[PDB]
Amino acid sequence: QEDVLAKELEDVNKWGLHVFRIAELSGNRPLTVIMHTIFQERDLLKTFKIPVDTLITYLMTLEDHYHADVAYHNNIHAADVVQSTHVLLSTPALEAVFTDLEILAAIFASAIHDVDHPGVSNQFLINTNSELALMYNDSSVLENHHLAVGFKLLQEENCDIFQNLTKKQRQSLRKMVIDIVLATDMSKHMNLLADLKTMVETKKVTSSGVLLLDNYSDRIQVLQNMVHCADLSNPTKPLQLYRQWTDRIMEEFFRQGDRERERGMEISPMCDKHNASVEKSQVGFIDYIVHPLWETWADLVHPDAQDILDTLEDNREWYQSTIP
Ligand SMILES: CCn1c(=O)c2c(c3ccc(C)nc31)O[C@@](C)(CCO)C[C@H]2C=C(C)C
Ligand SMILES: [Mg+2]
Ligand SMILES: [Zn+2]
Repeated sequence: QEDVLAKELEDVNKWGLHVFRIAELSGNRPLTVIMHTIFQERDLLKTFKIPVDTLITYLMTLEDHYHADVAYHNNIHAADVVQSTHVLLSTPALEAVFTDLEILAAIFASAIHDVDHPGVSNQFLINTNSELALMYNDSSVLENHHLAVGFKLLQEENCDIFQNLTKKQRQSLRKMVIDIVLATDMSKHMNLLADLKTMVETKKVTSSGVLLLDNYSDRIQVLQNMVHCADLSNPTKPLQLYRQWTDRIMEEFFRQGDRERERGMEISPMCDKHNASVEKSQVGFIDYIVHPLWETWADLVHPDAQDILDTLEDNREWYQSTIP
């Protein structure tokens, strides 16, 4: 069985790795095994002197703090975003662009970006006067919490995977991870996309064709939209993967809508299981969010992402075709 798992983990560089099998094959440890595999693939343990037992211990603690009883925002989603970010980092148009520390930041940020998600939206947490919303003053409530939890777990026993980074290295990594995870809040998406469009329109490259990033502002914005793309990459995956993601997000949305209905609150969009159009919501999701973003990212790394954009447009047509 580890033989099969080890074979499925050979695909870790491929879009459309079957992350759900890896979840089953790994005993519901997709985040640990995929993270461990990717760190070995990128030689990160050696570059940053990460003891392997420390890495495993942190990853398993971190994975434990995703909710097994939340349908979408769980450790499988975390593993999938880690692995999608890992592929996006390897695109030819970005070769030698980012430092090891920046690569570490983006992969780490992807691993922690939804930890301890309770399965309800920011607006729900605000409207129900939750402790989370009270702590974080209604601003990117979930995303601030994911960060706090992700960094806090580094202090548990034998969990500081960054123990051998220099002081300046940790400082920079910490700031970069915060900037990246706060960018996963959808309230930031329009401004993020506008900057990405502006960068594409004014795009600069080097002699060897690779993207040229002069300054922190441009470098972090690319890493922010990269992880954001990976977060919104479900409709770009092979359809049998996409559809299982759609099942999971809709079940989590419906359960929030049930709570909203129990409390006499207005039901959030797409959360009313008695008035839901799964298919229409996926088409609108693609048309108004995912395709605008992925089309702009494809422009940035053209033509590296042509196949991923083709898949997204095929999946959009397929969900559209299923509207009665
Ligand atoms: C049902 C359609 N749908 C969404 O509406 C949303 C998705 C999402 C993810 C996967 C699939 C398949 N569908 C999704 O992800 C979010 C929650 C992840 C990042 O916060 C973005 C949320 C989008 C909003 C609220 C405009
Ligand atoms: Mg999130
Ligand atoms: Zn997410």
